[PDB]
Amino acid sequence: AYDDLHEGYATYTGSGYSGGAFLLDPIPSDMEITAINPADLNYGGVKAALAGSYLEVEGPKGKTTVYVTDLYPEGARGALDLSPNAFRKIGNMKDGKINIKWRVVKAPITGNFTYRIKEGSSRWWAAIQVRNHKYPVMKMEYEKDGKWINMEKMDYNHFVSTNLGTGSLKVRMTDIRGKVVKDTIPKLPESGTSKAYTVPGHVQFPE
Amino acid sequence: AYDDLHEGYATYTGSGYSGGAFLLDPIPSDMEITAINPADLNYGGVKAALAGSYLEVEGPKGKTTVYVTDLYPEGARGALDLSPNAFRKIGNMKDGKINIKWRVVKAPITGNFTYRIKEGSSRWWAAIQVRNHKYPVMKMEYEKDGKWINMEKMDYNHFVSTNLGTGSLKVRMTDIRGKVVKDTIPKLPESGTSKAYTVPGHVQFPE
Ligand SMILES: OC[C@H]1O[C@@H](O[C@H]2[C@H](O)[C@@H](O)[C@H](O[C@H]3[C@H](O)[C@@H](O)[C@H](O[C@H]4[C@H](O)[C@@H](O)[C@H](O)O[C@@H]4CO)O[C@@H]3CO)O[C@@H]2CO)[C@H](O)[C@@H](O)[C@@H]1O
Repeated sequence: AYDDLHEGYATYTGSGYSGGAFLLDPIPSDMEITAINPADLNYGGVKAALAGSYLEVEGPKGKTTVYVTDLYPEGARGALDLSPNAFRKIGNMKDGKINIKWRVVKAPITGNFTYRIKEGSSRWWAAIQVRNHKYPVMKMEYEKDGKWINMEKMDYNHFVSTNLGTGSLKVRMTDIRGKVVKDTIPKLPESGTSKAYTVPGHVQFPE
Repeated sequence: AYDDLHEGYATYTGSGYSGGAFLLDPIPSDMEITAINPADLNYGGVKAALAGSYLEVEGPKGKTTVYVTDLYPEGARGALDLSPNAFRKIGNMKDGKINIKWRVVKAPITGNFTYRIKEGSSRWWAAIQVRNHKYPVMKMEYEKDGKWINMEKMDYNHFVSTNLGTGSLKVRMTDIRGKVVKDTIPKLPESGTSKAYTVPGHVQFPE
C-alpha cells in the first residue's frame, strides 16, 4: 500500500467492464482496469482482498494506474490482465504478453466510502460491499450486543454475515495497512431486499 | 418395536390457527390442531420433524386426531397444547391439564404433496415446505450433477439448501417409516421471489 512490489506478466482483455466477478459495475468504458490472478487477489487469506484496489503497473514503455474489477482465473502469481487502454501505455500492443512490475497504490479518488447492499439482504443474512475506498479493505466488522462481529469477505467482493440484528449497523473497516475506520449504515429490512442499493458512507481510510 | 404411544400432559389454547411456527396457515377453524413440545417435535435431530404430522391423542374422556401446526415452546417432553375443540373431546376443560397418551398416525388426507417455495427463494438459496403429507417428512434431497444433496429442515418447517442449480429440480422425500418418494418441481426463480408460491406435487408417501 504505502510500499509494495510485485513482479509478473501482463496480457490484455476486453472483459471486466461489465459482469466482472467483483460486482463493481458500472465501470466507465474509458476507465483503466485489470483482472487479477487468484493468489494475489486473496492476499492474507481474505477472499477478494484486492478487489476494487488500485495498482500502479510498470511495463517496458512506461507506467500507468489501474482499477481491479475482475478475477483472472488462469493467472499465475504476479500475473495481471489489463484493459487495452492501460496495456497500450506500458507495452507494445503487437505483443500478447509483457514483463511487468506493480504495486498496490492509494486510490486516485475523493470523498468517503459508499456501501452496496446486495439484493436478498436482511437482518437474517446480508452482503455488504465497500466502494470508493482509498486502499484495499481487508476486514469489515459490525457491532451487536456490545461485541464486534467479523464478516467473511466473499469472492464477489461483499462482506457477509447472519443475524446482524435490528436497528442501524455500526461497522468498522480495516485496510491493507491495518488502518481502522468506523461508520454507521442504515438498518437492514425484515425481509430480503428486492433490489440491490447503494448508501453513502461517512468515512474514508487515511491518506 | 412397532408404534409406541407417548405418555404426557395436554393443555388447550386458541393459538396456532394463525401465525404458527410451521407456516401451515391458513388453518380452517373447524380443524383439530395442536402445538407440540420441542423435544418430541425435533425427533431424530431433525428440526420440525413432526411439523404437519397428525397425532392420535387419548385423554380420560376419549380419543381424537389432531394436526400439528405449531411449537409448544415451554412444553415438557410428551406435552401437547390442543385446540379447545379437540381438547373437549378427550378431557374436561374445567381441568386445565390432563393425562394423555399419543402417537403419530397416518394423515386423514388424500391426493399428493403440495410444495410451498418460500418468499426469497431462488436458485441461490431456497426454502421448500412440504404440505399435505401422510406421514412426517424426515428428509428432503435434491439432485445436482448426478448427486443427491441433503436439505436441512428448519424450525419453520421448510427444507433449505444453497446453490441448487438450474433447470427443473428433481427431489426425493423420506418419511418417518423410511419410505422414499421422488418428484419434480419446476425451475427455481432466477433471483429472490417476493412472494411465497405453491407447486402442486405429483407424489404422496405410500399407504
Ligand atoms: O432462520 C431464520 C430466518 O431466516 C430466513 O431465511 C433467511 C436465511 O436464514 C438466510 O440464510 C438466507 O440467505 C440467503 C439469501 O436469501 C440469499 O439472498 C443469498 O443469495 C446470494 C448468494 O448466496 C450469493 O452467492 C450470490 O452471488 O448472490 C446472492 C444474493 O445476491 O444467499 C443466502 C444464503 O443463505 O436469506 C433468508 C432470508 O430471506 C427466513 O426467511 C425466516 O423466516 C427465518 O426466521
